[PDB]
Amino acid sequence: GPRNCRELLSQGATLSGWYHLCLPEGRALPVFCDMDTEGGGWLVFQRRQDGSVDFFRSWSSYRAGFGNQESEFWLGNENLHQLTLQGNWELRVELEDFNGNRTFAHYATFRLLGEVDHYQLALGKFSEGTAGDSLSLHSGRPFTTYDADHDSSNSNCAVIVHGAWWYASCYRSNLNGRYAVSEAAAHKYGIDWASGRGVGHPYRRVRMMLR
Amino acid sequence: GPRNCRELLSQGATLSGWYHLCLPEGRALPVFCDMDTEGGGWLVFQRRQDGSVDFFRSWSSYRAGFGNQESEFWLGNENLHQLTLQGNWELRVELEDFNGNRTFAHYATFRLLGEVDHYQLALGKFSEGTAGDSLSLHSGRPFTTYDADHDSSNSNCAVIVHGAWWYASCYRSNLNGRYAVSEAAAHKYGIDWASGRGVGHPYRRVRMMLR
Amino acid sequence: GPRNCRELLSQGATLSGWYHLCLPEGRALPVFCDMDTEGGGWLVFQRRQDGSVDFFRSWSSYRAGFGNQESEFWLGNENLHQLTLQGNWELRVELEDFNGNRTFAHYATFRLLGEVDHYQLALGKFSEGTAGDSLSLHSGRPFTTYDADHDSSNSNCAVIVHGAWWYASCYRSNLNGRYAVSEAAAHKYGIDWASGRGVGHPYRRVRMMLR
Ligand SMILES: [Ca+2]
Ligand SMILES: [Ca+2]
Ligand SMILES: [Ca+2]
Repeated sequence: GPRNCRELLSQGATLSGWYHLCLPEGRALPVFCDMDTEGGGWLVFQRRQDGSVDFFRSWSSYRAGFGNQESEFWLGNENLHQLTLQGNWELRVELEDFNGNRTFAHYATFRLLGEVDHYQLALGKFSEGTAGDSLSLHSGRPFTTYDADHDSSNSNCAVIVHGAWWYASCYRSNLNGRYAVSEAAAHKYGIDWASGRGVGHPYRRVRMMLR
Repeated sequence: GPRNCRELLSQGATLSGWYHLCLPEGRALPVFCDMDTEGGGWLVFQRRQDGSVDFFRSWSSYRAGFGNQESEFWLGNENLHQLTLQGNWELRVELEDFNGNRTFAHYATFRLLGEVDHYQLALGKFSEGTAGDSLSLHSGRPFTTYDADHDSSNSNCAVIVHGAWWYASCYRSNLNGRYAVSEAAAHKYGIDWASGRGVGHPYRRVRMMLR
Repeated sequence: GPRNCRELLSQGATLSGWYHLCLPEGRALPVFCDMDTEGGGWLVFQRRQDGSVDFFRSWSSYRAGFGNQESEFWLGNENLHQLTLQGNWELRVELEDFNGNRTFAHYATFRLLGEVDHYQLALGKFSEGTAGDSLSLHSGRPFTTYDADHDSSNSNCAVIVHGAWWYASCYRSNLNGRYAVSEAAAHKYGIDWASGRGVGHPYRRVRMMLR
């Protein structure tokens, strides 16, 4: 089958939805392709919109992916590593506050290193975005989870901020953070983007996507 | 190798959802099959429900289709043309107002001619429906978008009414029109069925279905 | 094709949703796999919520399955019989009252006999469950619908209680029973589990699943 969402689109798959990709190692993977936004051809690998899915999960869970196709999910670190082995994939982050105001952030490339290197983030340069840049700090850093502490803190940031991310100590972004249904409900550390609304001021809806 | 939704149902696909058809041309086509309404086997080729998708699109977009399997879409004029080359597909239109009342219109056949003929509508007679007949006028007319005006107006109906359709000068129905959440938000030209709620009094939800 | 949901999970299908299984007879079957609950790998064959789907159906409807991938459904007695002829399927029932209290029941095995045997329930022992046992009484009984009365009563239990089930002199469980949006607007007989909330006190959400 197809290697990515751009190729599905070219062959006339014009509706956003769940499609199979054939990974380089010859394995099939269900992914959500956004065929509509910004030209289309985006592979959505993370999505937050209602708090129905628990994102405070272990190393194996984040490695393999988890969640619901109808709602919230993380595609999986190993899938992201395999997809990003070859090709150049731009990252688009989409964020929406409780007022429906949408902001964005675009990076030239996105790649994850392998499990041996703790799925370390290799991020390209920030090109444009109304949300601003809150991911560059995390470039070069290992992913850490509650049961796999690899950060640069003398504590475990996954536990501290209740998430999983390429933590330093701890973050400028935490998009896999704990869901809050409004503001009054907001956590001390939530689904935050520092240079957008700042730490402790979360978003209602989030997507991360590659093309 | 299934060619439509009734075929799928015959083979035991009894739950409404997204399936793949195979076009006579050798292309796989995700479609929504309604497997219950009036015996089931309906291919839904247009849906509106929340205003999340922009429907003011070019000739090319409408030709190839656009939208979101999870929400609102147009399956695409070339797809509809290829589906309807042979066989005779009945058309059912479903309409839901802001109160939640549902009305309907049924036509004996629905077929689109090729792109060479501007995806001209060929429509059978209205048979019955509580919505009334607001499509007959459009039978025998070419499709029109903002960048390809084939209508019977001195101006471009698609631009005037902000939609795409088999426009005359301009319409009795406009189901690809601009979304409105209420009818306080209603545009002068919206998602309209003239014999139902009238021009300028839109519907919250719409589907167009063949079989 | 894969034989069950745990085999899919095993192969990297970690997001809950609709996958195809391939039955002994080679017939591909769309099913919902829950890839999370109790470690994931559950095939959900029944789901109630909202009440958008009519569950008062014929023998042949229950045989074939009906409903909506998006919402409520019954997968099909014939499907279940086919799945369940090669063995070891634990049953898990999930119940949710009108505020959001979830209850459960587990049975070691679940199997449906063929049509000639009226899709008779063959149920293993009740292992544990906060909802208590309400299905042990229906084990060994034939399925019945309004147009096929096989029950242990001088009356027609499917019509009397407005559902379809392996009724005895009717039920200790009535999960395919009529939907109540609230109590307030409950039913003498509804989506009930006697050892739980009890007859006349329905649930809002329900799933029946196999692993
Ligand atoms: Ca640390
Ligand atoms: Ca004109
Ligand atoms: Ca009887």
